[PDB]
Amino acid sequence: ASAWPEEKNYHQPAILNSSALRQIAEGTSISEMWQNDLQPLLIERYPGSPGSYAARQHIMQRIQRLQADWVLEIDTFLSQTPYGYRSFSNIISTLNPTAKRHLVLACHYDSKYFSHWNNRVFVGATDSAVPCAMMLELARALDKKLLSLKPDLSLQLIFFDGEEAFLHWSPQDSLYGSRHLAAKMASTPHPPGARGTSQLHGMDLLVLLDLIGAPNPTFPNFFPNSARWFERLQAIEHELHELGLLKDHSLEGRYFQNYSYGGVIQDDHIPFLRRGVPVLHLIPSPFPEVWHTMDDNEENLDESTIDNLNKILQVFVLEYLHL
Amino acid sequence: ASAWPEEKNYHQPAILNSSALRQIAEGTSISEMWQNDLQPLLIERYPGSPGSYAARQHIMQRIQRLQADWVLEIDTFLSQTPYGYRSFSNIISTLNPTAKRHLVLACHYDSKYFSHWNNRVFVGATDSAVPCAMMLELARALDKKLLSLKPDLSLQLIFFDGEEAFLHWSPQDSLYGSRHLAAKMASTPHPPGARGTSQLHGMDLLVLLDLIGAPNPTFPNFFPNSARWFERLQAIEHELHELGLLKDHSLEGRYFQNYSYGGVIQDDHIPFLRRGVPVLHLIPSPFPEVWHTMDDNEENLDESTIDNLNKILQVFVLEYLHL
Amino acid sequence: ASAWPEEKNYHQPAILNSSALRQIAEGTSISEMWQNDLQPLLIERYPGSPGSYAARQHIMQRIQRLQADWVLEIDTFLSQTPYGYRSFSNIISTLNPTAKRHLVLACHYDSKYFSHWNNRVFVGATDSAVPCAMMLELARALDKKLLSLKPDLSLQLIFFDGEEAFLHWSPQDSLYGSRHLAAKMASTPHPPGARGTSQLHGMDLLVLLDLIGAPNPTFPNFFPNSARWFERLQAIEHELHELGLLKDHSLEGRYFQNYSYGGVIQDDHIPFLRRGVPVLHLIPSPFPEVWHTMDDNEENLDESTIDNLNKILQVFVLEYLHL
Amino acid sequence: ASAWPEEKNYHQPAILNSSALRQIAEGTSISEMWQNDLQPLLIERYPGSPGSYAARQHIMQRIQRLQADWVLEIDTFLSQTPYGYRSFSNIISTLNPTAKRHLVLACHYDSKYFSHWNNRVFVGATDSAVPCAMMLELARALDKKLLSLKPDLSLQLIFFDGEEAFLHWSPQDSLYGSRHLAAKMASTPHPPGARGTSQLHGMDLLVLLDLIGAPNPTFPNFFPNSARWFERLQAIEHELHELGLLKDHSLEGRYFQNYSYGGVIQDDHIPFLRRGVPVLHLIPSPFPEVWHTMDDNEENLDESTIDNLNKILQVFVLEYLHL
Amino acid sequence: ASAWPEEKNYHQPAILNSSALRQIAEGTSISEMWQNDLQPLLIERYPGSPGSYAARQHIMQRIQRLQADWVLEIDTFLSQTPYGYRSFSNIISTLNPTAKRHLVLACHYDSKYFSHWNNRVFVGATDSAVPCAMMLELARALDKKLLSLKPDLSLQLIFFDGEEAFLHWSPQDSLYGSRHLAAKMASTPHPPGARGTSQLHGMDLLVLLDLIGAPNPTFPNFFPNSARWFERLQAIEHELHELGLLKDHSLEGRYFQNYSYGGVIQDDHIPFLRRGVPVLHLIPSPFPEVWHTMDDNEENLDESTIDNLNKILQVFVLEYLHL
Ligand SMILES: CC(=O)N1CC[C@@H](Oc2cccc3c2/C(=C/c2ccc4[nH]cnc4c2)C(=O)N3)C1
Ligand SMILES: CC(=O)N1CC[C@@H](Oc2cccc3c2/C(=C/c2ccc4[nH]cnc4c2)C(=O)N3)C1
Ligand SMILES: CC(=O)N1CC[C@@H](Oc2cccc3c2/C(=C/c2ccc4[nH]cnc4c2)C(=O)N3)C1
Ligand SMILES: CC(=O)N1CC[C@@H](Oc2cccc3c2/C(=C/c2ccc4[nH]cnc4c2)C(=O)N3)C1
Ligand SMILES: CC(=O)N1CC[C@@H](Oc2cccc3c2/C(=C/c2ccc4[nH]cnc4c2)C(=O)N3)C1
Ligand SMILES: CC(=O)N1CC[C@@H](Oc2cccc3c2/C(=C/c2ccc4[nH]cnc4c2)C(=O)N3)C1
Repeated sequence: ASAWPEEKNYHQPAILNSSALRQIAEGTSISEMWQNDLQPLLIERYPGSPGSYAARQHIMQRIQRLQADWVLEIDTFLSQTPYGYRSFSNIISTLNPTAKRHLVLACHYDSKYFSHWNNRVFVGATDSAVPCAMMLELARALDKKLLSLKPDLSLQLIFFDGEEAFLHWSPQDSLYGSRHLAAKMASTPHPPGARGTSQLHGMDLLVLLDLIGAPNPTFPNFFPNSARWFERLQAIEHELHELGLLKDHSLEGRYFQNYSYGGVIQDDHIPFLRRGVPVLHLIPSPFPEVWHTMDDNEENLDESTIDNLNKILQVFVLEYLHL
Repeated sequence: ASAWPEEKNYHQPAILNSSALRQIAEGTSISEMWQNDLQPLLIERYPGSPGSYAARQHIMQRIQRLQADWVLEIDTFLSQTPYGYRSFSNIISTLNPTAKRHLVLACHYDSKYFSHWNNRVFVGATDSAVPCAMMLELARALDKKLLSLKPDLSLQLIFFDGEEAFLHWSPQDSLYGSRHLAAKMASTPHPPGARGTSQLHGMDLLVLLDLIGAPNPTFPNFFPNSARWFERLQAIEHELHELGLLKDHSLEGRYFQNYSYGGVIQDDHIPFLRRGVPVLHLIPSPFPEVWHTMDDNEENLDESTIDNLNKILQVFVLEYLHL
Repeated sequence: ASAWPEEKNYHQPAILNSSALRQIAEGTSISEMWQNDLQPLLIERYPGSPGSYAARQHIMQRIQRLQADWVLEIDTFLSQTPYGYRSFSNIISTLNPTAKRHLVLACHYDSKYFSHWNNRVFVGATDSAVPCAMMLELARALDKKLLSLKPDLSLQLIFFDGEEAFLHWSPQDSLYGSRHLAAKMASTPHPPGARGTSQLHGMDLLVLLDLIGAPNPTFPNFFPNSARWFERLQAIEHELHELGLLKDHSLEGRYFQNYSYGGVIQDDHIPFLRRGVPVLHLIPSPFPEVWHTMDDNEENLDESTIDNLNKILQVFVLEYLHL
Repeated sequence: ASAWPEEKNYHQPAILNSSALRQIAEGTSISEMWQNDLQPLLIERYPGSPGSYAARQHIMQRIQRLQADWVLEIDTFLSQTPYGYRSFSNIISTLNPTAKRHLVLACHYDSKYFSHWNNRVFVGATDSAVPCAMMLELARALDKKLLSLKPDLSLQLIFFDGEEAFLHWSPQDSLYGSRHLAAKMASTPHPPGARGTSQLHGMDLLVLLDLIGAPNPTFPNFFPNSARWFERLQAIEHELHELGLLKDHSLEGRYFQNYSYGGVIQDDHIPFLRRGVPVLHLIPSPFPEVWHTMDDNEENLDESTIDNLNKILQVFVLEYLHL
Repeated sequence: ASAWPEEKNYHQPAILNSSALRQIAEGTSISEMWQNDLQPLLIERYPGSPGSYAARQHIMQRIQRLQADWVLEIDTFLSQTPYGYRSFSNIISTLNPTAKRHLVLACHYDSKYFSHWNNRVFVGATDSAVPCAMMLELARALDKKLLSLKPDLSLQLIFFDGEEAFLHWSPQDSLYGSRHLAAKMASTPHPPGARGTSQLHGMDLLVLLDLIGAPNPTFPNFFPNSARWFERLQAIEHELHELGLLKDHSLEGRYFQNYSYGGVIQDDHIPFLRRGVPVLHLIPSPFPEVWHTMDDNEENLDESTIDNLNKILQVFVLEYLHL
């Protein structure tokens, strides 16, 4: 158990400049996101459905066609549920799997099982297709900058499956994808041949996106081992603003407002947190008004707020990686 | 059973008049403390390190040298960890071991474990060297009125070991010391020969200090079985200020604000709280900015604040103990 | 990682010579042990009642009066049961506490509780009065041979409390005493100051006696890590017979029969097995006839078999201890 | 607490003389059982199937036509399974339910789910349709005597649903009906209005029949708390053969041989045994050659064996109840 | 669900003729085993020792040079131990991975970690160096016959790691390598693409070889869904004797004898058994004399007992696989 797993604790960012930041804002397109990356996912897609495979497919296509060398794996597994053994599949996409340290972005790509009602279907526009698209669009924008990876640090995306409960929310029935992936990663030497260090050691920070796409989001600072990273998002939000690069956005309505949170949301991060992974949980409090209703559709998304979180996060992420 | 162990539920304090308030203030020296109590604790001191031992025996010499008849104990023990079985030594110092009831104050004397970075070392000034000292200095400062214990009630201190995770925070890898001492008290009869009542029945209240020493702390009222004692820590801070006995202090920066908390903090009280001991958790929210970084050093400690908290705590203990 | 613990897997007895075997046979007096070692125990002695103390006392009075330097310990403690919390008191007797390693002979000194039926009172002469006696006597016998101890190893007795169950044999309501103590020793550095060796690594072997004193008994060989000590006991029952020291004893009616068993029996050894100590369980299969019936008394004990084990024992010991 | 829950270990059988033993043998018809109680049960009857329903009703019509005052009780419940929730229905037949104590005879009436193989259906003839019919036959053979039940003791028959696994014998896929009903009685005050005693304290003994029907069975002795009672079946087996009342039976090929066993057999007793119930577990070791094969049909039964066991059992039972 | 998971209750062997039974017995070489399959492996090889790697290296090399199209999987995982986190590596040799069902043979290729005592090093000869060799020979003896495999069924060999506890046998310390793969398998759908079936379904029977090399072993029949398959061992044994193709072989001391065991030995099957797999636990009972003692070496092995089992075994496998 060397010392590299503690570098995370001293990692510091490579702050960008007004000129770079300008380049970053102009290099992301919320409309190409909307059509190419997000509209394909707005379909029923609970675990094991045909939706799950169409969306699982859409995702890999969008990643497969970019220049950076993304090592997609599919992590199909079996688990009991209240309706019996079902088959889930997580999507992991790694740059430099051999890099010892990674920064991770993660969301969930299942949609909650619901029966149809008045012939509408639940599709989870904010829970969590926008997150999925955000991530996909971030690899698409930052592609040329992400070739530069050929500090030992790289980037992983993760699209978890079975996040949502099948029937009735509880530890036995939720977060099926993650730990799984947690427990699996916890028990896989890293780097290879390592002897005491798991892939979780190498997880520098896990940025979980969830419930994004409604208007007027407020993200809290949930955890102390990541507060400094949360503060970098505050600073980025503020700068992109002062340079004029955010859209319909005022500071009296920031997204990253410093406000500690009492309790804990259960979400895919809990399997990695209770293994001492640092988590930046970008889930808003309060949830959207359209949470878990058939109105979590596209009509009710805010394109401005997503373009904005996209700029911020893209920036966050290149400064993390010293790119 | 008996009726003695509900007495905690009715205990009123013996409130001090202005004139004693001024003596108590006069009577604690933050400069003494800093030099004689705290500075020696500012070393790398994790469980089973030499620092640990250094730190451990020092505590005891500061209690040994006082005139009150404190009864040290080293409850040394062994426990499994992510790096093997290791050894841990609590420290307990009681007045009147047979006194049925006891006001207990506690903190933690270990330091998290960190590799050395840029030749820098983690010493944990807030976490929890200062609270260790504050407790020493309380007993120095109060020695003479404590001697008055030759309501069957006396005073206990506890310096827990192993609070901190070795690798990654988790109910398996944390709170070693208290989880041990909690079970061991749940399992010890008291007073000797009683047949249905344990030491934990005679913890009237557990006052736990943690992460104290930084500028501008704010302490929530975490529990309701202990709220009314928080209200007393509030009426004490008030009156000591309204009398010009606090330094660099304004009421628009109170330490104890009547804000309740949502979630919960894992700390060395958990094992006593889910066993029905009342807790006054004096941990601030938010945490110090320097928490679990190398900057948690002496340079970054607010001496004015600590001195102010020394006075509040010393008053509290006396009005509880009817001294 | 020193290696003191593995010595127990290399330890070979100082097999005795027939001459010696005679003496030992002549040294134990089934009518003294009946006289005083045991008839005091034949009382109603469930944990907590008057009987329990008396018996506790009796046990001590009798070890105290032997010239070997026996260190006694009461380990009183509290635990939850189906009638509430109640108080229990183990009994540990050691020579050379420091004697890093140890051979341990355990039995249980309580009596199951029962109401008074017909006007009869349970007493558990086989469960486990006799095993107690048999250990006392073993002391009173080999006394002079023990004194030798001022490879380093010595002999500890143990007389667990509340093995029996207050209501329903259920893991929650049984073995109060061993369950406790195995946790306790499983967390106690041994020797003083060790950093990774608990008092259980110091148990070379545990010999537990239970349900002894009824006629024609058989003792299976349940545990591989301890056969070889079983074997030693076949031989020590063999030789001693073929030399006529054994009264009323035929080799078709052996005690230590070739006869592996399959399942486990739940007894005070479970706490110490789980954690990986070696055990020689001398409980018979099947149980005595009078089992948990008011007929478990003296009436029904066969003076001859007892003495005839009481002897195979006192040997086996001495052969363990190279004495 | 009260004293009556302890009656079960002092309770003695009223032995039957040579003439009463005839009157029991002469009192059951293996052919009336075969045709009227057992052939109706030789259908596919996994839980929820149409056979489960047909069986339930047969068992209740057979018991309804008897003169004695049976109380039937369909305790229908829901429980997770490897295919989702499925309903199960246990059948409980009870004499004098106020009666505080009860000897309890039980089997299972489901069949294991299989998929047709060779155009063959599993009907489980030993597993356990024959035990079911044994209990209806006794109910009949012994009616007039049971009708005497207008010590405080009576009898109950219990037919479990879903004993067997749906997919893989595993703690969570098995014993659906007895894990349930155990748990239920464990928490039903009995007698009514009581305050510390559960229906399970009323279980004097649980005689569980299972896997009966093949030829040449050997039943081992499983539980020291019931060996006295397994001895009483050995005796009955002996006497009935001494008197000529058993057919095709050699004291060589006895059924109740006193060869104790080692490990446990998972079956509808586990739920009741681990909650401290005394159990007589009539299940052969080894298991019929035809076990969980399609060949476990009526062709490979043995009429003489069942009739011989029918006569033992009825006798034991009657002796238990003093009739 | 499908039907093939059931195909295992219905499988029967392709029994061999006396003429064929002769070829096999000649087709094995007990010597070109010893010098080329077994000697390489008698080395300190506790998990992670440079022996482990050699062993793992050796095994692979040997299977690799065979004609059959075996697919080796090294499944290196990480797990917690009483010395911290160590890196295990299971060996998984398979024919026709797709082969939905598989008959599996398995042993454990680790050696228990012992210090060095009087300069002697524990190589475990019967535990389980020999087993692996048996398995390796077996695939060198039948290689030609296995090629036949390009009813849907083939062969898999599993050499576990980490069977042996590191300190003191216990749930948490033991079977590192099979606990882990059992679960890895219970959650991998099989065959690819499946929706509700786990690679453990595809496990027809697990034959576990453990503790094989002493003279005069007595293998009991532990489990009944395998008993039928145990009886195929008796009949092969018997038969190969009636033509004395064996050696030093009696019938007064055959290996597989009609003597059920009581309970269970903990070994690498538990993890599979408790998910309802079928096990042929070819572990003798009682264990060898040289068990967990430094004399489990090449000098207390019985060349002849092994060449025989090697023949019994090898046959059985052809009869299972209709070759
Ligand atoms: C304030 C808040 O929002 N939360 C939720 C997370 C939890 O704290 C942690 C989160 C991540 C890593 C952590 C800890 C944590 C908690 C903690 C609590 C008390 C402490 N006293 C001294 N160091 C101490 C450390 C620790 O040791 N490592 C409290
Ligand atoms: C507004 C707020 O602050 N909170 C705390 C957690 C959450 O808890 C719930 C409470 C009751 C029923 C629930 C859930 C809940 C939580 C949840 C958390 C994260 C999610 N991401 C996508 N769907 C997700 C669902 C869920 O699915 N069903 C609400
Ligand atoms: C509001 C809040 O912030 N919290 C956190 C602590 C928790 O409550 C307790 C803390 C300490 C001792 C306690 C209880 C507590 C809680 C409780 C909750 C609901 C109740 N309804 C009626 N009595 C009731 C009692 C209780 O009974 N004993 C509620
Ligand atoms: C399958 C098997 O081998 N066993 C052991 C006996 C039986 O255990 C019981 C079952 C039901 C009620 C029981 C007990 C039981 C066992 C027991 C074990 C050790 C004892 N030492 C002294 N009395 C003692 C009593 C007891 O006290 N009450 C299961
Ligand atoms: C050590 C020993 O004697 N054992 C091991 C467990 C036990 O039985 C099994 C072993 C492996 C798989 C099994 C079952 C098993 C047992 C069982 C017991 C009672 C039954 N009554 C009807 N079908 C019934 C099925 C079952 O369904 N699947 C025998
Ligand atoms: C089945 C049973 O009743 N028992 C009682 C003792 C226990 O065996 C042990 C006791 C102490 C330390 C031990 C082991 C033990 C047992 C065991 C079982 C299978 C084995 N195969 C190879 N070594 C193997 C070792 C082991 O590996 N380390 C087995």
